[PDB]
Amino acid sequence: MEPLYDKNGAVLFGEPSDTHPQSTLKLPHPRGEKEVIVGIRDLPRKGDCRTGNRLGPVSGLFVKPGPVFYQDYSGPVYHRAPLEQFKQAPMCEVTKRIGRVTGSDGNLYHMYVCTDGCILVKTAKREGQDVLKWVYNVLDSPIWVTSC
Ligand SMILES: [Cl-]
Repeated sequence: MEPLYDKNGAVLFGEPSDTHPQSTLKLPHPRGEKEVIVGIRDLPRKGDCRTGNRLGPVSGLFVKPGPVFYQDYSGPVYHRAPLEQFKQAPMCEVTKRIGRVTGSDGNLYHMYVCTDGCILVKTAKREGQDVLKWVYNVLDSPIWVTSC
């Protein structure tokens, strides 16, 4: 199973791994002043990092299936997409491009929200060429997609 990380950046089980250098998640980075849910129409911006915004503090963008988006989050999170909980699927009609996420396989993925509310990833380059949807979330925890 892909590990979770606490807001001090320590692995809560298993062994820790680094993010792909080209991921939109840049570590180390603070987070977890507050858990702040946001709507997809109110996804945060880069310049919210220091000030926060109207809705509260901002460490970046987090997402889990539902879809549920957060601009900050205090509990355990994934730093890489837990691919054991994804399944192969055709490209969807995408509604939003949300960042570049490291897969639990070490590869870079483009991450999208689909019209059907699914979170989908597509491999960024190389032999890979894979499209997968996030279908299970047994630890009910988001991916940290981007850090501000
Ligand atoms: Cl997993």
